[PDB]
Amino acid sequence: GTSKLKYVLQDARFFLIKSNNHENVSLAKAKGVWSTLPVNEKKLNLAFRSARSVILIFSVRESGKFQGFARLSSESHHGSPIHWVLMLGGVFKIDWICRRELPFTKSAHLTNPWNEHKPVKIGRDGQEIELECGTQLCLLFPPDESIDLYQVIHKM
Repeated sequence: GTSKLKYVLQDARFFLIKSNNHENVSLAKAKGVWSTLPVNEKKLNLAFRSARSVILIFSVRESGKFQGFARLSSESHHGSPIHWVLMLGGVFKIDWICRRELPFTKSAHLTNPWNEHKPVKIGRDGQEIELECGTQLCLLFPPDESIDLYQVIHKM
């Protein structure tokens, strides 16, 4: 069902993450980690202290889709080097909530007030998505039956 998902998303903050290749999102899905440029790292660390959940919604450049979304489980920290394909800051630990794709064609009815009400697919890496738009976007994703949100709920 969708009840534990709605609980995790209650009063959450949402951020659009843009990756220039699939390899980096694949590594993030495998290792439960993300890294970003200092301007966004500072924003995400502030957000992590400020909200019950911070949700990263991933989109690979030119793919026409989102590739899933995840919850920050830590602030950034400086583990073994991650062989990202590229100045990069600390590593955030993340817990995936959905590893399934969502095509942009399915989110065309959602506009982001924090980016001039442009369609939510439009945005620079790190763009915040307002609460209502972000919640509706996450709920559009196909359910990911491989994930048990009981584990995620325990960390909040």
